[PDB]
Amino acid sequence: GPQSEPELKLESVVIVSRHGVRAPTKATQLMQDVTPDAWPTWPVKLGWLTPRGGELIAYLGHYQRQRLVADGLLAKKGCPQSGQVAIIADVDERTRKTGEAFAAGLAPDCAITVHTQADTSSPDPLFNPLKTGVCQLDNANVTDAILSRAGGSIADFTGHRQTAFRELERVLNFPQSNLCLKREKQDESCSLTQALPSELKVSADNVSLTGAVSLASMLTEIFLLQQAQGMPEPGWGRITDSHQWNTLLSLHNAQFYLLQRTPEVARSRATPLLDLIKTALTPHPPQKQAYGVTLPTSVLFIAGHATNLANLGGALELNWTLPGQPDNTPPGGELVFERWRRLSDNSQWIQVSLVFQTLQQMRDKTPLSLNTPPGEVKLTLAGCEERNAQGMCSLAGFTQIVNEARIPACSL
Ligand code: NI
Repeated sequence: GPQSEPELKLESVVIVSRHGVRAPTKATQLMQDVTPDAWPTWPVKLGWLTPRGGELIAYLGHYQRQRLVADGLLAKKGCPQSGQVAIIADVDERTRKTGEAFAAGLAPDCAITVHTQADTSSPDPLFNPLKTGVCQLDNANVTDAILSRAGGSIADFTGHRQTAFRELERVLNFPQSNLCLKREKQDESCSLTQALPSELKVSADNVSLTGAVSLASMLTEIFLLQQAQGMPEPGWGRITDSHQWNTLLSLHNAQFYLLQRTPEVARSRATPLLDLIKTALTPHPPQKQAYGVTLPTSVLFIAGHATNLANLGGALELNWTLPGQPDNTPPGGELVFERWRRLSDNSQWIQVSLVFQTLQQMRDKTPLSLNTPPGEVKLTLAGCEERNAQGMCSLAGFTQIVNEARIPACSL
């Protein structure tokens, strides 16, 4: 029967995805000391992707295949022709296995290659050029920029978020913790922000926060991973409604806003990824390039980290909050770049979106499909001056934004 008159044709898609659910990367004395309760153990070694984690990623891959078939970019049956789908992953187990899980869902039994750099025992500069010393952060500028975004000091920052820290204290049963019961001394109410003062540390290669701010960001992420993993009682059963989830994860999102979205950090850290993305999106005779991948092509899946998603958002002025997903940068969350050809005049356009499983979709292990899709937020490029009716940025305008956002000294 007669369907919607096609207005745009999908021509290429680049998905920058966070790795899936992975077991907490560290078990520290400080984590022991801020709660009287025992942290539940995990079925895999520290930092590794869990089997359920891979299954959640494979659901997104399945969904992406269905919708890309609907958009006419992939064939309904069969394996994608050689090179039509490419997968690049960071060197970590959790990212390589994420790449494999997405391929297993997108194109089961097609043995699509998950490419990495040659040495998997060393950091890949594409996913953070600061880490291998390709470039350095400007200490004065990063310090000023982050402190300003914090409200002027980290003390201002925590002071505005007392509600969330006390919610974290409740979930930990902090008052009955060793940090609290051993304090000096007994007549002062115990406070997480005050027992662990937080400072901003800026070095050439890294920015971090100490004390309660970074501890809170880690611990609230752990609760969310317990939830997504199907653990019986995340937060020892003390997280019972969605207001509580949002409140807790606000501490995690707030640290990412400071450390990973601040452009003075994000532009540098995202520069190699920016170049790769623009390479994949630009019409051009196909050519073997980074990782031995031929670009451009139909679908490129990049398996990285929440920081990468946050850095790109910061560099490109893309803002988002995810309905039903308390974590702004959730396991498996995808920043989705698409090149669309407008049929009326054959012009080229770039759309950006953020695709993600809701927390309940992870909790219930909900298989995804066209009738049960993941969540999805349409994004705008804040700096784009040439938009079409759908909010996309012209190819030329996207290229200028990337050329201004990137830092040449951080390129590969
Ligand atoms: Ni303030």
